[PDB]
Amino acid sequence: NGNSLSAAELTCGMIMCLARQIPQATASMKDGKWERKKFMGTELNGKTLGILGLGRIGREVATRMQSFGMKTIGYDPIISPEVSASFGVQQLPLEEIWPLCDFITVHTPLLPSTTGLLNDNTFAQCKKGVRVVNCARGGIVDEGALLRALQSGQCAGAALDVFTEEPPRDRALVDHENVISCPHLGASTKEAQSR
Amino acid sequence: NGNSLSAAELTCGMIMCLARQIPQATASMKDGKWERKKFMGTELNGKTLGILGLGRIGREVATRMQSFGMKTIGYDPIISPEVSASFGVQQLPLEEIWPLCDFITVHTPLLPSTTGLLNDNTFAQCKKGVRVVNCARGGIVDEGALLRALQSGQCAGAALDVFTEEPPRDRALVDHENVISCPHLGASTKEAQSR
Ligand SMILES: COc1ccc(NC(C)=O)cc1Cl
Ligand SMILES: COc1ccc(NC(C)=O)cc1Cl
Repeated sequence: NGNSLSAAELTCGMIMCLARQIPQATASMKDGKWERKKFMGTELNGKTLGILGLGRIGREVATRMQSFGMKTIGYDPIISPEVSASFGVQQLPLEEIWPLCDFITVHTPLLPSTTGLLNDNTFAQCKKGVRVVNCARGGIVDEGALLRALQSGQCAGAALDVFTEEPPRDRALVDHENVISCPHLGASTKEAQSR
Repeated sequence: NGNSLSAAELTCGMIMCLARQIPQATASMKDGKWERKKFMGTELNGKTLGILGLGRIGREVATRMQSFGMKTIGYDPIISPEVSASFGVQQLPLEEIWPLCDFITVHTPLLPSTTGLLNDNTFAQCKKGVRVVNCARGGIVDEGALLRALQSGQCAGAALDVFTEEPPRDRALVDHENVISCPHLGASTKEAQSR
């Protein structure tokens, strides 16, 4: 709420970092390397962002990313399609979302209906090379399915602020070259903290 | 031109990385650490961004960062205040800009008049803790001055896509904990490349 904009801003940051591989490029530089061809990027303008959860944080993510020329589509079981239209998000059924997205970001609570929302089945419905963000709750994205998608190239990269266990005991995801991550920094701004 | 958006998008990524230290957090995580207090961030909303150079790239930066609630001010000796007003940037004299800015980004050519535009003299006029981006041309920001400002804390962080020498022979800046960097990735998208 107070921290809605902090979360939204981190999520936008992560989307940009996935598009241009800034964290990996920084590490490359700090290891004394100059690897231009290796970190060839993607432009956000004209790409489709899928937003799962169209509450406050999801809406703020949407309007920011609209300024980059992203097409914003999304899903929410409560919010009406005419309401979401009013902040620029085209609502569709979940099955329609997967195959259109170049980027997917999650903004839901952790519920039975949202645990493993992204899983082996839904990654198989995505465009090859999809990039995924989770700055919401650990477990919305099934961690084993994500790892398998990254290993096959079905998923070209992921950004994670949250994990099923924190700090994460399993290291496979964190350690993957196409994964960027933070130690649950979503609310961690001076402004969010000091009301 | 074709690559204007690619550059503007990298710039905005770098601003978000400075605000939340995403590259440093990723490196922390990959080294098996979980360092939440270390990577306490700043919210962009309400902060002032100074844009030096209000051509196509600077303007695209401005409208993206306006969506985050940044106040956008800037300087350009050639663009008229009425043109810049049309994309939401308050033009001011250079001497007025420095003290106001939480973030400064440069979007000029490399000319005698822009070489060391940010130097010991102009860092001294900045707000303590200013964060600086250069995704334009190596040398606009004086590299020794930038290093001195980082070491004193006058500058809280810097994002560099470009360097006076490429790759940079001097390593002090790259190696600093508060410097994020890329090997000149501004135009390196599939879209900029493949017209
Ligand atoms: C299955 O997807 C969902 C389930 C629940 C919510 N939101 C709340 C507050 O319950 C959002 C989504 Cl997208
Ligand atoms: C004194 O600073 C400048 C000098 C020149 C330019 N731009 C061009 C196109 O010449 C911009 C600045 Cl900010």
